[PDB]
Amino acid sequence: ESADLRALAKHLYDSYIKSFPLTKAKARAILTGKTTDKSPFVIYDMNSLMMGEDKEVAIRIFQGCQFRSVEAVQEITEYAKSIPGFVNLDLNDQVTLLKYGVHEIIYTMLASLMNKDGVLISEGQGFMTREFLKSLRKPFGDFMEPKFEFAVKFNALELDDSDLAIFIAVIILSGDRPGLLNVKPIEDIQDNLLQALELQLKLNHPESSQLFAKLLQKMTDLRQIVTEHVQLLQVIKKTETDMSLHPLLQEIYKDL
Amino acid sequence: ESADLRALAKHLYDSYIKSFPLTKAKARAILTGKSPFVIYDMNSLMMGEFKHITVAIRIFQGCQFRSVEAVQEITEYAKSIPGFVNLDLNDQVTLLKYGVHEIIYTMLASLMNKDGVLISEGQGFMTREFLKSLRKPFGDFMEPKFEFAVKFNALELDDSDLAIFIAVIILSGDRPGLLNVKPIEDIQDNLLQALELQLKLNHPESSQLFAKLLQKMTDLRQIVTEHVQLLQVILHPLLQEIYKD
Ligand SMILES: COc1ccc(C(=O)n2c(C)c(Cc3cccc(O[C@@H](C)C(=O)O)c3)c3cc(OC(F)(F)F)ccc32)cc1
Ligand SMILES: COc1ccc(C(=O)n2c(C)c(Cc3cccc(O[C@@H](C)C(=O)O)c3)c3cc(OC(F)(F)F)ccc32)cc1
Repeated sequence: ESADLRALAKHLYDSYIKSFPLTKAKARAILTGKTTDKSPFVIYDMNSLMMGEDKEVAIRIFQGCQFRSVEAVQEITEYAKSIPGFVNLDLNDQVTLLKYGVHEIIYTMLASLMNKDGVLISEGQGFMTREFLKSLRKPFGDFMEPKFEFAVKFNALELDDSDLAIFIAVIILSGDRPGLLNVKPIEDIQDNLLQALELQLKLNHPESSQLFAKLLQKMTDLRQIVTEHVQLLQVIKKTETDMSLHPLLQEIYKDL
Repeated sequence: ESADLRALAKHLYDSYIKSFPLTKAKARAILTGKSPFVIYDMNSLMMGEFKHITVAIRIFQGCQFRSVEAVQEITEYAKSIPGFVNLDLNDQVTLLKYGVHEIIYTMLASLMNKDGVLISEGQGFMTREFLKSLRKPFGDFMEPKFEFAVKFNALELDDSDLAIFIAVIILSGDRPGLLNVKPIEDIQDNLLQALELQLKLNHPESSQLFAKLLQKMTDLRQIVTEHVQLLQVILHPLLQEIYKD
């Protein structure tokens, strides 16, 4: 059995690497220096932002993240297909699982690109500071803060990509998502993912007491970030009527 | 050291039994025949017979009265948890402040089936349908608890399981304003260790029960958040003081 669970962990890590071009390991090598990777150009004010790119600031940056989210949903969707059992589920439920799982996964993986000071951008080529994001115009200045506050706590667990691979899989296969037709097949997959995760954390973090429990508890903070994020999008759509929002992102948010 | 975790487990069950008059075992007995007055509509409610009487408002007032009683039961229980009373007193207050609602909804689940909720120490039964039939926005007060309860109860936890789970909720190191997170997480790790051993022993046939129970903590925080937004509204002055939170 436990040999089977190591095989699952290995499968998931493999697909993760295949699906997500900027891993936590690459992110950390960029963020902390040095030699395997290269140093980011740092955006920290209106000056550096102009010198950095080679209509207005906050909205343009907002469209930037909006476009990254779309790529992220594309990568996540590719990864979900690799989770054993996922593609065999009722198609409606595949859609439901992705619809609800995707943003919880975006914020988990976004934490890999973050430290307390800011976030990696343009595939690790850039680094935008938390302060600069926080200084942005009235509604946009609030978008990233909750993600930074999560990242700081989440990053304290010291998870690596092989851990995150299984964790993200656990998130996607939640049998407690609204409007799931066949809850049981989903729960049977998740049960196995949870077993695999537990063994993986035991093995990878032997000195780390109750890391499994401490990680599942983080799923609480993920839910709150989603709620807050979609509230701000409501504000943006009514205040910026000329603002375009990607169809993929359109039908994900609609009917939380 | 798993004989010490069975000790902790037992200590916590012992205290829970002391602290909460209506146990899950007791409530399930009442709910599945082992007889309460039933409240299903306006006329059986009027006949039904409370300490809070000073329709939708009277029911909501009753729920708040009961919540205030429950806070003190939970406060008494928290004192039993090895290490809790040795915490900084501000942190004890913080842990209780943010944890009681989560525990109220957890424990309310023990008193609910999909059809209604035991009321008044199990002497009564208010139907789920009577509760949603109430005027807006009072008919939306209790439905999200029934949704959670039905899901939660499907875990089939017993009182000795819940005694440890509730302790785990109290000792959460992520409450805002905690001054000394270390001993709290130190205690909770112990309790999580005890909870895991309890569920392995009490439910050997359900593999990731531990995990599934911990995933229910997100459903709980969600519920508590939704509930406090419904409390946004948008009275006797002394009464209004008793029911601040
Ligand atoms: C698959 O999981 C993820 C994949 C990619 C990313 C990612 O690269 N992102 C980055 C660096 C960001 C941060 C960011 C900030 C400012 C501008 C950005 O656009 C450009 C410059 C870029 O990074 O390519 C990007 C990001 C934001 C996102 O929207 C949010 F979830 F926060 F609502 C979504 C993904 C984001 C995060 C999670
Ligand atoms: C220690 O945790 C608990 C202890 C007792 C109870 C409980 O008996 N309650 C019942 C049956 C109820 C359900 C109920 C419905 C209508 C009137 C009620 O008031 C009286 C009749 C009563 O429960 O004694 C009670 C209850 C509701 C509460 O407010 C709420 F959480 F829902 F916001 C709080 C506690 C409630 C719940 C949790």
